[PDB]
Amino acid sequence: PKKPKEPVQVPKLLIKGGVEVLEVKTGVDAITEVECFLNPEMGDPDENLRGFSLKLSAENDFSSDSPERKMLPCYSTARIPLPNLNEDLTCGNLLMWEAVTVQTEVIGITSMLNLHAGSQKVHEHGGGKPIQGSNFHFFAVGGDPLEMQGVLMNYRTKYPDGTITPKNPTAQSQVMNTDHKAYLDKNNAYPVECWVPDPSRNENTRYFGTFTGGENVPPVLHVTNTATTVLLDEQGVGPLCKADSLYVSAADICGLFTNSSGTQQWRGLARYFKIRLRKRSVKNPYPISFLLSDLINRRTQRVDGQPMYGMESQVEEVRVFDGTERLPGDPDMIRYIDKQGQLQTK
Amino acid sequence: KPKEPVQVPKLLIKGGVEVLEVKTGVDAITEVECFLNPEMGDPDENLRGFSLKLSAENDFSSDSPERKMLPCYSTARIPLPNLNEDLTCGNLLMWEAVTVQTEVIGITSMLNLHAGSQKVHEHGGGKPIQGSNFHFFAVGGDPLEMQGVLMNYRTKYPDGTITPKNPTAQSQVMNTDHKAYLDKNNAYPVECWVPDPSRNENTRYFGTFTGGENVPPVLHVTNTATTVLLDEQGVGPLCKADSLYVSAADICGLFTNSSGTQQWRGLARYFKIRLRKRSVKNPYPISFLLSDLINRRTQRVDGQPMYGMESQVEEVRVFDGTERLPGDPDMIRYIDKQGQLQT
Amino acid sequence: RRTQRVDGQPMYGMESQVEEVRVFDGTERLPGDPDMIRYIDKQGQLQTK
Amino acid sequence: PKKPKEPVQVPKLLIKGGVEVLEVKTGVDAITEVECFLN
Ligand SMILES: [Ca+2]
Ligand SMILES: [Ca+2]
Repeated sequence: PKKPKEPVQVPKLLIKGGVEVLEVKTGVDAITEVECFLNPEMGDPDENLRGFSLKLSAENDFSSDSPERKMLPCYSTARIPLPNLNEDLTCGNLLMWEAVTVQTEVIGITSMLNLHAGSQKVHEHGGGKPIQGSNFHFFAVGGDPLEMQGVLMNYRTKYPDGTITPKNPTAQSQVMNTDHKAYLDKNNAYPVECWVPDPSRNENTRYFGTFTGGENVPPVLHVTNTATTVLLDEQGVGPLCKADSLYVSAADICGLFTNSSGTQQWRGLARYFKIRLRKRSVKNPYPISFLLSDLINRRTQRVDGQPMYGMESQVEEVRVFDGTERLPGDPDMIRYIDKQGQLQTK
Repeated sequence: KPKEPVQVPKLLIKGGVEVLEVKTGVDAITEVECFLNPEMGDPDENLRGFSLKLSAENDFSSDSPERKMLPCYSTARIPLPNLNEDLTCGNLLMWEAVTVQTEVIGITSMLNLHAGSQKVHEHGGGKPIQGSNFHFFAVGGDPLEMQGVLMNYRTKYPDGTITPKNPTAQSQVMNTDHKAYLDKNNAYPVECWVPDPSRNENTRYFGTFTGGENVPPVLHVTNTATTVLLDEQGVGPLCKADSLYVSAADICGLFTNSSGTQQWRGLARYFKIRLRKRSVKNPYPISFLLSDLINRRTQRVDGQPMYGMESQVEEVRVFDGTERLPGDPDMIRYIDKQGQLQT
Repeated sequence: RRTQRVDGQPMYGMESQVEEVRVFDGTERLPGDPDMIRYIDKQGQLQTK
Repeated sequence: PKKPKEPVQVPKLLIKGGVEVLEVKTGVDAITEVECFLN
């Protein structure tokens, strides 16, 4: 009979599955879609109370402030190992993965409608006080770890041992201080109150975040599977995965949970991620003399000689002779190249 | 001299749900209009759309809510016909939800301040409905696959509600072992189930949450809004089964009684879905009908596990083509999976 | 051998947090099954006992 | 099989550093990016 119209050519799914699926030898124009999540690291004050913090210390002195480790929300971070694009390119070309498109979402937003759960009674015969207060929703997707900046308040706070902090803070550390650069290289260590992502150094990641701080503000959360964030820059490239690794970071403080006794503690939710990848032809920016210099420096013996480089060097004169010239009248002449051209002092 | 009238797509038949079973042309557009009543708990027969009054300070150890208090998801299924007549092997011809146009019915009912609301101050009127609210809808060709995230995993739920099974402290956050579909009305409470951000490949769910102790419900009401259900490939939710699935959950705020006992308020939600006929590759050919026939006539074997977490298949080498002989039989694929990086 | 070693959340192994990986290669006529399920009976359901 | 394309032409980075790059003489069609802060 009458045949239907030909269906539109969609991309062909090869294999769906878990993380073991990435190993498939595909072609050049393959695209993968990694779907994952991150759990919030809110402090977890005992084994029964995951996702909350410990209760807040109310009024510490500004000089003798010493918080504890269980009441500090920290950043979440993770590395997704990607397989190598083992190819046979010419003239110093490669292939790397490119984070083209992220599609994120907070998992568990309607759980905040639980009002019969030890929350503070809202009025005389009311229900429970819902979760509200200062909230912070952050996510960062890139091919390198999240390079961040240590900016805090009250540099005289005595942090505990588990949390990694800005090293030797001064009064300058209560505003921008260039000495407090660090990476995000550890889950559940870097607290949110000390570490903002570095606006000067995240050349390979794409970090997005918003903050709203009040005594009682509404946590407004949208949930949708059609929103889509493009991770491309002005040149049309995304986060390139230098080492075959995809770095995913997040921080989702949703508000303060007020207990029945009137004692507040934080609340965090998970964060879905969906990164769309592809294979980018790049060039090798580095010469072959970086491969061979690393091979030699781990097979040749380390010699503790006399210093032949530095401020106490023992090499006195080096002269480079290339090409022929007419005989100059000054043998004790001095010759070099200043900025671009050959110069000749005396 | 005036011109001819413009070409408008010709209406054929208007009516109820029985218009669906009419066999039409292949280039036919169907606009189904329906609604969903809120399953807010309904504490007795004379009070619909409310919930029961809220319990206040049940601690985490001993927390047992009641059945009529928890607002649950609304869902329904719209029976669509089957469209092929002969085999026509290769391509098939399914429905496709192109455009939803939704709306909450009854938003000006919240102007009723002479009802059982609490007196707002010394001689004022009633206190309006405000507080935590959540407006949600989903349109797809599958039931709304959803993820179980709650707080207070030691909550003892009633028997009427279906909840995430065997919760741990990991269930107070994202736990992968709480997958379920939305195939039952008034049993999946909203405080336990968010729609699954990974597994809904055939629905289009839309939702806004707005917490807070007293925030205004802001509800627009318009018949010129239009939501496009197409993905980045240009296809809407295909109806695999001969059915269209419609889900919603409308919480509009807390109704404060004269005694002070707060209780929820929900409203209905309009749906206007455009359906066209799209030609797809047949997911159920003769070979599927063959293999499903021999499936049902084969003896069930309860043997040792060969799939899942406790699986006993160790290694599968799938290999098809030919290859020049490698210099590495166990060729490494990840340069560094576990991490032999610096510092 | 020069990248910073992060110690993050388990994105590999038994306790992995990657939920799903799709891999696409070429073009295909539009399937009528958007969750392209392969096993006609993976669990063993709808077999005769 | 199928070979991947050539890489995309991006603007060539020349020199990266602190304040001392704001002394270097550059070309006519040179595009600098000054990154700074104010306390
Ligand atoms: Ca920079
Ligand atoms: Ca998915």
